Amino acid sequence: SEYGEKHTVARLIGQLTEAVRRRPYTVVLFDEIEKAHPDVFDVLLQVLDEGRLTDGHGRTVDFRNTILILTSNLGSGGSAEQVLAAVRATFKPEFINRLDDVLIFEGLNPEELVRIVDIQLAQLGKRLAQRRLQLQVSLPAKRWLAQRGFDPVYGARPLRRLVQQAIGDQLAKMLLAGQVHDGDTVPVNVSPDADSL
Amino acid sequence: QALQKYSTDLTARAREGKLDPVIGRDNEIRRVVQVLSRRTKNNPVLIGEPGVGKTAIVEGLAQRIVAGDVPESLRDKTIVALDLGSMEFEERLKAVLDDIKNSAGQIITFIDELHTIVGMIKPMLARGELRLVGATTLDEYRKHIEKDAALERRFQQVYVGEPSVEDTIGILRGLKDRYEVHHGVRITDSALVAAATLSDRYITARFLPDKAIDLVDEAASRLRMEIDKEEVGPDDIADVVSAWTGIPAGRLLEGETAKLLRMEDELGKRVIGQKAAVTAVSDAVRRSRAGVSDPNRPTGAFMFLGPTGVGKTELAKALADFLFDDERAMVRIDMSEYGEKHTVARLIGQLTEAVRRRPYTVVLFDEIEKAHPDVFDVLLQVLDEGRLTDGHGRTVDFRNTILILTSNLGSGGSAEQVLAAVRATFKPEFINRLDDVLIFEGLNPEELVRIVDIQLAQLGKRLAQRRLQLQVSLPAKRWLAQRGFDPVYGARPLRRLVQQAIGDQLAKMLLAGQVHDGDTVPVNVSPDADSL
Repeated sequence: SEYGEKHTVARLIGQLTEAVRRRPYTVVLFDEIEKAHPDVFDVLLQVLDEGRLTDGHGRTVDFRNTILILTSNLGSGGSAEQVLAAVRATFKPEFINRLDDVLIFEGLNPEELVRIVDIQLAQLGKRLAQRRLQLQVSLPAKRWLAQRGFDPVYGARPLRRLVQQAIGDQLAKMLLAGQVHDGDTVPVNVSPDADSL
Repeated sequence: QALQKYSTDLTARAREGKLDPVIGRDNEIRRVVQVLSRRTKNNPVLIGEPGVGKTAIVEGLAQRIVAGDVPESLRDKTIVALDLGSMEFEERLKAVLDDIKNSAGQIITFIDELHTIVGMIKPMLARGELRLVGATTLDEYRKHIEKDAALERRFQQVYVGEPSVEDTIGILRGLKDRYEVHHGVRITDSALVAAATLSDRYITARFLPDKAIDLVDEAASRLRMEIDKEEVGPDDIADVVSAWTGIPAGRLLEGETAKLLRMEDELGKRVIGQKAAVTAVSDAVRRSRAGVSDPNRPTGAFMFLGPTGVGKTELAKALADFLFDDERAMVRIDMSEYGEKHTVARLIGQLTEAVRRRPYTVVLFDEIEKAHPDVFDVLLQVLDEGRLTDGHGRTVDFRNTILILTSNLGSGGSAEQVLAAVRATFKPEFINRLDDVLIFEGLNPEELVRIVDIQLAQLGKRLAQRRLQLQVSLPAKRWLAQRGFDPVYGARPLRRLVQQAIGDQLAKMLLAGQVHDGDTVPVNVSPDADSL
């Protein structure tokens, strides 16, 4: 996301090189490849389908058994081919050919959005392992958190702010003023609008 | 964290009550909350003529957020007002945008006066991440932003009207205490009504509430100068609105039943005779100030015609004299130029954007005969509805102006020779929409002496620089009447007779000696001409 100009090739040709030659098995990310100027793709072109590149010292580091992974956000809501034909704009066809199966993620279903709340509350339970502070969440609140998970433009990310606005605020106030100590159980209960304690 | 260094924080100032209370306008607040909470392209723009309150809406939104009357997914999202003056440059801007996007939409940015933003934010706007609220004037918008049509597709124009007195009286009662402390003077609430009432019919160039605060401020300053009467009052407000705009000269607070009681006789000091066509013009003003008028019609739309040289243009500049205290604040268009079918476009506009500023001016239409019968079609919904349109899509209301139409058709018809000639050019769907068609008569030599008195008083007031009084005897004063003759050309050849008799020999005797300042120059009847 930082390689907007044509001369940040040199920081990886290197930061990319001398992190593989030590242990040649690590998986490699590439986050938000849209913002790179189309010169970084030229460096990436012999990474694919050959596996080797060079540097100043003259060694050909072999990418023959790592799992490359590319992320993007192009289109972001194309019907069936609106998102696919937008890829053909920026990427030259000598780069789309060298890839494997281009995968499309879908959105999220409110049927498959309940269980994310289970994962998030299990995560917050494992965060409070220092205090041994178990917390009790009832099923009406556990489905109350799903219905504010809404508006499928922003994904499941506003749910992870919803949990910290509902539970975490009043818990963080009731944690450092008394009446909550180690080993206690803090149940949550559905007040007619918000979540009580 | 980088937004700490290149921004203010309106929410932090709102949380200690340091904002003036915003009263009114539920519709615009609900509209801003509606637009700001959609999925993509969620960034409104406030647009209106200046002074009507556009910063006040955003401060009211901040008050309503800190109070908490908003819906669920707008609660506790601070409004961080950005800058572009205080803000290597592209690195700094990318740091600001990265710091905004790093949050979870918890920040509402606020670029005030965003017409400077033209001189890399373009992909961020359309995706829907950074919420942006702005405020432009209506006429810097079409110069700086509408030139750059890739940007302006990503906004939502929220129009804001303007005017109103009833809330401004409350605003002025609220802010009364602050100026009494800085200038150590008391301010009386009797004057505080007048400083907003009287600042609407006179000062029609700026917009509202800020214009009605400068009067209180400058009146307090003048009173401090005089205290170098212990409080301000309704007189010094009038003193300020006289000394600025020179409005005091014309009229000087002339308005009340006592004026409108004497209007058939006050107007006679500049128009002589024509008595049956002043008792009708003097009636569409009295019935419109009593409250009997039809609330969807112009207050008077009447057409007077007749022969030439009668006083039909002098009348329509004399009833624009005590309403406005001047004689140049009227919409004087001349339809003697619209011979062809495509000069409609210069007024549809030159007619339009001279009313929408101050919607009270009297409108002339000189010599409507020469217009091709297509301009009458434009004029047809002016009458009996009061509104027309233009390119921008606004319906300007002519509901309380006094339309005036002049003509010269026939010019000497007996009783129906002049009236049936109107029926030739005008279609009957246009004669019906008018008020009482007035006919002027000619002039009588009995009522022609006093015009010479008016003309010589005018020439006396012209020589006020030289303090040069001139003495006119009664035999010469009736000698000028008898050359006023041949009732085809009206009283216009008399105003050449005066400049051929007096003005020639006076202009010769003025620049060669023997006439100086303060002297008296009498005229005396030589057996043919006028002597000195």
